[PDB]
Amino acid sequence: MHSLLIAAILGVVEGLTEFLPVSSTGHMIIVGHLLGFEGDTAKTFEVVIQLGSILAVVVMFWRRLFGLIGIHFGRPLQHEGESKGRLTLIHILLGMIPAVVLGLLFHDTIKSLFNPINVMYALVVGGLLLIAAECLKPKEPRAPGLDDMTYRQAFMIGCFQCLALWPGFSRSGATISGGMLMGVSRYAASEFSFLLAVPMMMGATALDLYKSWGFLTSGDIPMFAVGFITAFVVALIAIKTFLQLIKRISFIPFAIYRFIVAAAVYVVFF
Ligand SMILES: CCCCCCCC/C=C\CCCCCCCC(=O)OC[C@H](O)CO
Ligand SMILES: CCCCCCCC/C=C\CCCCCCCC(=O)OC[C@H](O)CO
Ligand SMILES: CCCCCCCC/C=C\CCCCCCCC(=O)OC[C@H](O)CO
Ligand SMILES: CCCCCCCC/C=C\CCCCCCCC(=O)OC[C@H](O)CO
Ligand SMILES: CCCCCCCC/C=C\CCCCCCCC(=O)OC[C@H](O)CO
Ligand SMILES: CCCCCCCC/C=C\CCCCCCCC(=O)OC[C@H](O)CO
Repeated sequence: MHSLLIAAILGVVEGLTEFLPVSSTGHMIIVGHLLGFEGDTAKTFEVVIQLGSILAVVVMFWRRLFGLIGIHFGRPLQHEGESKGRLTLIHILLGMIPAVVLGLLFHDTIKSLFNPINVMYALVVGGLLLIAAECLKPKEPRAPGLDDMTYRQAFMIGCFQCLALWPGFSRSGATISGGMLMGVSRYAASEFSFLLAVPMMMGATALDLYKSWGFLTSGDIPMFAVGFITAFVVALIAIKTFLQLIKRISFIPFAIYRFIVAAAVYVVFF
């Protein structure tokens, strides 16, 4: 079926690009345009399949996330770091505060000024930031592992997450870049970005799904579902492959890829 095929394709796109630093939103406006799936219900279907990508992070970091909110299951938590420190909820809170504050003050201002030309610029500037992070990061990470991160790095990553309010910038791209610039290794900054994404995207999805509840009907449920679980499965593959890959390559190829996507935005919309 046309509808379910679209849901699977967009689910694959969402699951691949939500946690790679390449702007799921940038890919979604392109693919949704090439499939004819563009209206108000499409912009809420894409909010719903973002819950699928979240769930993949929740599943992969299950024991870590529950431990952060004070629920520890049996075996002690796997320690990832060179120090005796442990990532805490304060790290997560500090990483949330800046984008939460700026998001609440400017979310409506950003949404009403949406445009594919802005996503194109965000794809380029975000790619340039990734390049700058790779070029300017210290030779020796200050936080090689997730549990080595400081309140200060977490808060600075939180400040960089405000760049994600710019559509097309890639929440993951902004936070990993800011993390790398603060001396967090690629791997640990990627993990922290994914953990941070759980409260950020769950709050953002609940907010946009509430404001857009009027569009939905009973007939969208079968399509909204197939995209959810496609995004979930693909994100599960993507996160696991990305974390294995980012130990061996840099973000230079992702930054260059974003330049290609930005050109694709221009040729598809202009
Ligand atoms: C949904 C639209 C498509 C999804 C968008 C995908 C974005 C991928 C872009 C750039 C990644 C390039 C780097 C990843 C490719 C590396 C392949 C590889 O094999 O690198 C291993 C190397 O040998 C080291 O060990
Ligand atoms: C498509 C529209 C996109 C619009 C936005 C694009 C604007 C580009 C801005 C800056 C790029 C050039 C950056 C300048 C590079 C400086 C390099 C440097 O300073 O070198 C120091 C060196 O590392 C000492 O060791
Ligand atoms: C070769 C095939 C085509 C390749 C694409 C065309 C090349 C120019 C395109 C985009 C600008 C890339 C900007 C590169 C910025 C520096 C890259 C780099 O060497 O990173 C430094 C390193 O990580 C620390 O020393
Ligand atoms: C907030 C929005 C984001 C805006 C993003 C603008 C993009 C700037 C473009 C290129 C900068 C690249 C600078 C590269 C300078 C290289 C310096 C260097 O060589 O490294 C020094 C030292 O080794 C390090 O620890
Ligand atoms: C870490 C992972 C790095 C590896 C990188 C992942 C490689 C994924 C490659 C292709 C998937 C994209 C397939 C889905 C997009 C194609 C469908 C599409 O674009 O729809 C256009 C439509 O058909 C026109 O009418
Ligand atoms: C229509 C849309 C098409 C979009 C097209 C994309 C535009 C790419 C822009 C700038 C890339 C060049 C800026 C890279 C400059 C960084 C080089 C640098 O900073 O040097 C590395 C450092 O010295 C290491 O030691």
